[PDB]
Amino acid sequence: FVNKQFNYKDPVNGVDIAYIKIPNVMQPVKAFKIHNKIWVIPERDTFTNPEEGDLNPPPEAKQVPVSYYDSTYLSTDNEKDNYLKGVTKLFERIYSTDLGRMLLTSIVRGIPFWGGSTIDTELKVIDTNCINVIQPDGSYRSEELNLVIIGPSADIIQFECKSFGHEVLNLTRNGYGSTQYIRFSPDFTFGFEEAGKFATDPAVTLAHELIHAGHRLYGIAINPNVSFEELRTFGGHDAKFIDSLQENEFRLYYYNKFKDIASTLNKAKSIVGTTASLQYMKNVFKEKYLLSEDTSGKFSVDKLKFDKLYKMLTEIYTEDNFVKFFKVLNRKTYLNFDKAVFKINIVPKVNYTIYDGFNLRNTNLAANFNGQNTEINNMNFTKLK
Ligand SMILES: CC(C)[C@H](NC(=O)[C@H](Cc1ccccc1)NS(=O)(=O)c1cc(Cl)cc(Cl)c1)C(=O)NO
Ligand SMILES: [Zn+2]
Repeated sequence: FVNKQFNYKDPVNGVDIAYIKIPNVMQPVKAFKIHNKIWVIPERDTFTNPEEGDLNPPPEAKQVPVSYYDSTYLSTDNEKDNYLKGVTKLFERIYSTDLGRMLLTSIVRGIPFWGGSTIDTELKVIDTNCINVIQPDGSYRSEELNLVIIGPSADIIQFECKSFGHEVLNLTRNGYGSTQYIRFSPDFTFGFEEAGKFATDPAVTLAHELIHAGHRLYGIAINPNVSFEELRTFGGHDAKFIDSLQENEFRLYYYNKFKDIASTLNKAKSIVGTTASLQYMKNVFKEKYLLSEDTSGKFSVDKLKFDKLYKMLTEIYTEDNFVKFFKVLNRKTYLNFDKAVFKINIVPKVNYTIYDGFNLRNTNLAANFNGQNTEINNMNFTKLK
């Protein structure tokens, strides 16, 4: 999924390893392009939210076990290189699963829609769904991306999937899509129970955020106002509490949104940019929104292809269905007050590996998830404050 092994020292080439500028909407950061439309910034997130980078503890913080605040984490290149080697490992772990592979494939193909012109006859990029890659002469070159994995802000364990919005457009909830930024650290993990029993496999924590970007990438995210959205996303049993006629009500709201995309494309006459033709980008979305193309060359939304895509995105792609595939132990519900944050290093193949995570085959750890047990495997889990 990441073809070439990256080191943080590896020289910039302005193609994959580059100094880049986030929409603000400031200074350039080293960032790696581990796959089409996926970039990884080994820095703390002091960029996405105007001056939310004091990066130093609040007046009174939640402490154990919800908030962690080290002002120094992800400052050393040695940590940044371990980070990228961290995140690259969880992606391949995720890719090794038939379901993570389909998911990233769903993430990579989910190009944020080109709905950036006030006109309705013209395709135009929404610069918020783009980064600025610095070229040799200091100048910047807009690149389109779907996903950025950047490290956390002040609270190190406050992992989330956020996105830049619009003056009028809800980009995650109108079928269009929006570049997704995932705050994440594979150098820490949350302990749960069912004495302090076990510990979350960071691939599960990562897979959770990729579910979320997926929903937002395809514009079928549920308004934040437990959230319905997190409920769809963790899956399992607690995904029955959802009024099915609030699920019907949405599975129809994002069909009529997908039909309004198909309209916008059919009515498109011009397009903006040097990059790509009106026809290249119409096939691009005709590939995203699995549209259908009659002889005239007018897109329609197939109610059947849309229903499998919506099913795959919303109820096939779930934390719960991920722990099936990962043969791991995970909180069976979203209400298991993780009563610790642990220090970890999943990079070494003796610590943790793509195929079995912490629960190493041919070891004591492969049974009753003894790899995940904070007691048995005390080396790999050091409780913090
Ligand atoms: C880190 C990540 C897993 C994240 N979860 C949180 O923010 C939870 C919120 C929450 C609320 C209710 C139940 C479960 C989770 N924060 S937390 O994971 O730090 C947490 C939750 C609880 Cl209930 C207690 C504690 Cl001490 C910490 C998330 O899902 N991003 O998409
Ligand atoms: Zn969630």
